[PDB]
Amino acid sequence: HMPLVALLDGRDCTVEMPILKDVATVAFCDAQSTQEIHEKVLNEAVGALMYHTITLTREDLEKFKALRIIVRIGSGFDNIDIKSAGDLGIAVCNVPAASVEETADSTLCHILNLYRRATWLHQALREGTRVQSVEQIREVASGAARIRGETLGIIGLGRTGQAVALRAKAFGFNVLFYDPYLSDGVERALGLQRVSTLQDLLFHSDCVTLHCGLNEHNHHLINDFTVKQMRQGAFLVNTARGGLVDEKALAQALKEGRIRGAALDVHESEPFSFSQGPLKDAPNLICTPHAAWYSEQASIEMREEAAREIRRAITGRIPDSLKNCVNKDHLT
Amino acid sequence: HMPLVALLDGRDCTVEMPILKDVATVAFCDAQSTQEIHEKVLNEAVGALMYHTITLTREDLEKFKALRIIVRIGSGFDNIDIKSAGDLGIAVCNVPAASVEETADSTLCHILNLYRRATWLHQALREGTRVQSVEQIREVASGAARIRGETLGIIGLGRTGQAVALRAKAFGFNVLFYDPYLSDGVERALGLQRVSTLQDLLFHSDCVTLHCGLNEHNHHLINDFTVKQMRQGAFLVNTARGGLVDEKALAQALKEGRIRGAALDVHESEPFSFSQGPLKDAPNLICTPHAAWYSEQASIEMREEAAREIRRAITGRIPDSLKNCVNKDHLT
Ligand SMILES: Nc1ncnc2c1ncn2[C@@H]1O[C@H](COP(=O)(O)O)[C@@H](O)[C@H]1O
Ligand SMILES: Nc1ncnc2c1ncn2[C@@H]1O[C@H](COP(=O)(O)O)[C@@H](O)[C@H]1O
Ligand SMILES: [Ca+2]
Ligand SMILES: [Ca+2]
Ligand SMILES: [Cl-]
Ligand SMILES: [Cl-]
Ligand SMILES: [Cl-]
Ligand SMILES: [Cl-]
Ligand SMILES: [Cl-]
Ligand SMILES: [Cl-]
Repeated sequence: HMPLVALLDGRDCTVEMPILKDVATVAFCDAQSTQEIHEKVLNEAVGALMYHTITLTREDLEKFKALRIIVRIGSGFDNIDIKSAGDLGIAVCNVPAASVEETADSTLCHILNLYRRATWLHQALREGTRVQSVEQIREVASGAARIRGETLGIIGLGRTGQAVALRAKAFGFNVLFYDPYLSDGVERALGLQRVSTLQDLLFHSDCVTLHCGLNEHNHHLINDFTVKQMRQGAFLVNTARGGLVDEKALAQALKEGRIRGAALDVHESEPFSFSQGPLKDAPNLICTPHAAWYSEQASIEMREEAAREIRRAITGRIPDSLKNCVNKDHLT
Repeated sequence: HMPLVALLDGRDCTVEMPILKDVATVAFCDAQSTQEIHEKVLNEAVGALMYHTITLTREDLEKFKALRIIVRIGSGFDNIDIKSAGDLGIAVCNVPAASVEETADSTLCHILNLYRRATWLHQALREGTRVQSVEQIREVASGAARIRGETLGIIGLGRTGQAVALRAKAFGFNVLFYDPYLSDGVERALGLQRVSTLQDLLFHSDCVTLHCGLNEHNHHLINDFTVKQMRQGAFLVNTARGGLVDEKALAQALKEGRIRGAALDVHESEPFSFSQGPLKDAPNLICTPHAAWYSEQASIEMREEAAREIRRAITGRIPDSLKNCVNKDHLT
């Protein structure tokens, strides 16, 4: 028979089937954890596809007896211990290009929703507020600010971050970015301003947007300490990873007014709920259910790419034939 | 005594007082119609300031016995019969520059809210929807589309329209515009594509945004007939004037799905209410309470400019000293 490939945290395999039909047997688990995956998959699965709703620890990885390649249908892979996976001889890949501009457009929409209060204005109308006079327009829309001259601070000037910077300049934003891993001069190529420390970024930014990956060194990057370094009444946007922000510190900052508003597509604990979590009673909050990446074309694009990567690993040499393996250094 | 200047449809005069203290007596009416204005104002008012919530017909204008200048605190003046005002010897001015970029940023936010469904996703979370799996993310966010390659059609390429076009290009939009009054070649200067007829604009546009003024020739520009010329599942955005769209025709188009969604900051009858009007049961609708213009700096900027214009008219020669009079042709 063919090698077994399993969709860990999902059920739909329609897009991947035409690409893997003659290369592997495809099954799905629809499991939120390794405890929900049948022994057959853990015993015989040679490849694996997964999104962001299941975590793979070293303990989880050790339970796979034949897994040779994990392909994350998406850009982020913080939910996988790529180091231990490489130790166990498991290559890990991702799909980084499918949702770059989708996430940037969602970020700009979140930024504009804070500066223009469009979402809150709409919600006020749905709740029955009557805005007849100009005085009432100013009151209901109180907080909407002029964008030109404002400083947008970008943390992580990667593919998505660069797309955010290019769009932000079209609105008159003055864009700063902090990225301690980029080579010297990337700010000159894109006509941006760069700072060397996170504190400098937070000190000068009227609006801070996160576009870095979650790694072992930037967990709770926005914490009670760094939150005190942000400008009075600053904006916070996060379409990256919920693990980057201490919602406990963010919640208090919103209540006290030190942060005028926050737009979040990712949270420390998902799915997100307005009735649970540290943000239970936090005001001036816009939240989306981790959908900044999604478009019909982006969804199909990343699923087909991931399928081909699984194919290359089963019919080629690992990791030589892999196109987007993220743990070649750790791979044994 | 000094000449009397009256704030027709408002109450707050704090910003204008320091500019007019030694030039005119300032009073406010806070009236939605001429029927609520005291006889003293109609008899002695030499100047008048007004926003968009009161209409001035020829019948209304004839009731002023000493009015010599009307200054609209804003860009649009469709709520005034400038032709009859000029006939009666009444100069009419506006403030066109204060909210150009504010309105453009609100427009882009409305456009992004349609393509990214950020507002609807937020509202779904506030209503309690649980989005745990990727399949549920696609379902709840169903309709979010990739922006690059889409065609944004602009109706009216004025100051705001041009600002919208410049921003729209940063997202990968291919921008078309229809403006039968612009001189030949304005499309080359700004690197845009131009069409000659409204039908051509609607035929090619995936998203149609209105940025023209309401005049005697474009009332119900979007009607049951022209709505049938728009692409299947097109987007409609209106931060211009509610009188440009036939909400009856728009309502049915949304229900039948011929229009995938509409974002409206202006309506045929304001204040807008989700329980009254032709849009009572229309789906896929985003509405803001005529606040696309508002920012703290823009509000102060236009009020101070309008005050100086009233000053120039009282201490100078009409309409020679006026900076933004819009009816010099009709002025006797
Ligand atoms: N702690 C951090 N602070 C700022 N930027 C970071 C941090 N960690 C990673 N990055 C950057 O974030 C960017 C993300 O890349 P991309 O995968 O293209 O979105 C890269 O340029 C990284 O160097
Ligand atoms: N019916 C119409 N269709 C398209 N454009 C129009 C129409 N009426 C006026 N405009 C244009 O809309 C623009 C508005 O100018 P502005 O005052 O700068 O926003 C001007 O360029 C007008 O020529
Ligand atoms: Ca501020
Ligand atoms: Ca379409
Ligand atoms: Cl995902
Ligand atoms: Cl402001
Ligand atoms: Cl899909
Ligand atoms: Cl106004
Ligand atoms: Cl799409
Ligand atoms: Cl004001």
